[PDB]
Amino acid sequence: THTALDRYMELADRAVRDPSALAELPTIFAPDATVTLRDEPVTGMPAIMEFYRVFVAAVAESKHYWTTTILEDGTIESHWVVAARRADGSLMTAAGVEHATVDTDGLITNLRNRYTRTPG
Amino acid sequence: THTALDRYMELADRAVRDPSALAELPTIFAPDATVTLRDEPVTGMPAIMEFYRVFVAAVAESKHYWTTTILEDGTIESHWVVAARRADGSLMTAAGVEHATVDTDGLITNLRNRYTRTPG
Ligand SMILES: CC(C)=CCC[C@@]1(C)Oc2ccc(C(=O)O)cc2C[C@@H]1O
Ligand SMILES: CC(C)=CCC[C@@]1(C)Oc2ccc(C(=O)O)cc2C[C@@H]1O
Repeated sequence: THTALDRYMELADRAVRDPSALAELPTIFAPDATVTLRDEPVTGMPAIMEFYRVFVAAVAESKHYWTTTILEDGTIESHWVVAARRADGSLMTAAGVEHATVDTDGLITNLRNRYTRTPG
Repeated sequence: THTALDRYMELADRAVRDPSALAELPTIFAPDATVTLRDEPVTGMPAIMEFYRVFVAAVAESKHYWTTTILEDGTIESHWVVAARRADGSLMTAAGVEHATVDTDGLITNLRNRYTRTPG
């Protein structure tokens, strides 16, 4: 599928290679969207772009796999996995589920993640 | 580095895409090598080829990252991570450390893995 959450997942690995790919974020998130990956919310495009710049700077190379469903209420859910080499040379894996609220244009207004395998 | 263990790790993902890449295994393992990935040893080229054929059949797509060191005694050690989509559509991650004995030609005579993150 190619929902905004799919487009977001696709971006993840691309932006690690090429961080200027993050200029695509306004085609994924509504402006004034809120994102909570672990514990802290980040709201609005400027803060969202900087949070993801910082995020992808800490990663040397990554690969994500995911599966996406649209729930009863129109919420989008994606189960995902990652493997990566961090910028410090350490290796990591993680796995989780992301839940997105979308607006009538299909862009994400609220993104939440819960880990089923914490990054390690 | 490009030890035989590196070439083994590099083959992993290529063979999931194209299983005929496993004809490269005789350039990685000594004939009569032993491999123990989890609990059961597989010995010799014919058995090793078949074990890996079955292994990569259960995987739709994967990505490994690894780091390799040559220990004091000449044993090769690689820390690795993987993310993958399995042939049943399930997602997985795992992480471990592989230790290889090599022979004088540099081919692996004995390969052993110990998971630090079991497949899940
Ligand atoms: C940078 C971007 C556009 C998307 C990130 C996707 C995403 C699934 O990837 C990771 C990777 C590691 C980690 C980690 O915590 O190291 C967390 C996530 C959740 C993110 O939403
Ligand atoms: C097929 C081949 C040539 C190499 C496999 C490498 C390797 C690191 O990859 C996995 C992946 C999953 C798993 C798993 O158990 O699902 C185990 C391993 C150990 C293997 O040695």
